[PDB]
Amino acid sequence: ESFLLSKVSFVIKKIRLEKGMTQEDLAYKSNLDRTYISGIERNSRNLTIKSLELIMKGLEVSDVVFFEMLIKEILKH
Amino acid sequence: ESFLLSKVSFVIKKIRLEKGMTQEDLAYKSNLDRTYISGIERNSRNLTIKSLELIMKGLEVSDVVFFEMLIKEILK
Amino acid sequence: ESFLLSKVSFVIKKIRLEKGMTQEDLAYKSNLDRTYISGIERNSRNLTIKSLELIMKGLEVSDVVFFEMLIKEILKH
Amino acid sequence: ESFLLSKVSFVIKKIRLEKGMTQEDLAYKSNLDRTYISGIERNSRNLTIKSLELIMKGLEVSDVVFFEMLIKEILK
DNA sequence: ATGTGACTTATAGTCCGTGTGATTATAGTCAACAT
DNA sequence: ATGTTGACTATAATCACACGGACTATAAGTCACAT
Repeated sequence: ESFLLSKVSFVIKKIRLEKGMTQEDLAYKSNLDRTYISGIERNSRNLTIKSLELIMKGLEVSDVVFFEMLIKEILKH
Repeated sequence: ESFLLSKVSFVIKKIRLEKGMTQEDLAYKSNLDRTYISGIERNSRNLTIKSLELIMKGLEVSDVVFFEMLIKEILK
Repeated sequence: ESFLLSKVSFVIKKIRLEKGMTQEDLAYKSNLDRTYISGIERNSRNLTIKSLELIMKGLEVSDVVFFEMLIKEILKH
Repeated sequence: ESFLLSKVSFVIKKIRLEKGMTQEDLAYKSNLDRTYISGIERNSRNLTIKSLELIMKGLEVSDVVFFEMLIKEILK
């Protein structure tokens, strides 16, 4: 569907695994539904900047380093 | 409101201006509503990635250039 | 399958709803997985007395009270 | 160990005796292993409902009578 | 008769994830009128 | 030109649940040898 979305959803998962988190921890720490974290990674889903922020806080990661990894993923072949 | 959401909006407005675009024209170029655009720039909207993407295409700016800028703006 | 199991299964759910609990709450307080609580109610799984005991403690109900409702459900038409 | 588990077992042993059965015979009647039964009666086993059901069949006691008894036993 | 121990094998119970209908909050989109 | 106020309607986001596969702990079932 959307170019950027699958990149965002890819990076959320990448970080989540890097930090040895599971989906449902992240769902807690991000103060969003269990199934939403799944749905974001699983398919992609069209999240909101506010929701993205919540997830970033949950990944225990800064806006900045998130976007830095986002850029790197976009740039790949 | 949100810090990120504010910086996003600021960035959208910044790029629109360094390109000498009007809102009217930013909305024409991305096929969204001008009041919608207005709203974002006065930070009254919490856009989705999809929408953000349409706005980048309307600004004629790559995702990467946008985020490069968004990062810099984020750091005061 | 087993006669007693689906009865035990039924009564666990009945109580759980009577107390306005959700599976999530229950598996919570029973310190079992929410998958297992679902599994039990769903497909009448074959639990252990120890696990049943945990569920009773989770339902905030006593041995006695449970077995009294168990007897009732068995007796029904 | 568990409180319930001990009284299940106690009950199983109680009924086997009130009937005059040996373990050997409770095992035969319920098509289970004798050492299996001995284990339960010394309370070294944590039955599943299914197993309990087989032991009730062997004792020839309905679920209801078993639980009526277990309750009474439970209340000291 | 019953009670051990110790040793496989079935399965109970765990852990992480997928996929889904139904409801609620809210973004997406477009009016009217402002300046 | 841009701002703001309501609106309607799509959909983001929530909530309670089912379902699967893979792995770990342990109950199920059977030996040998006590007594």
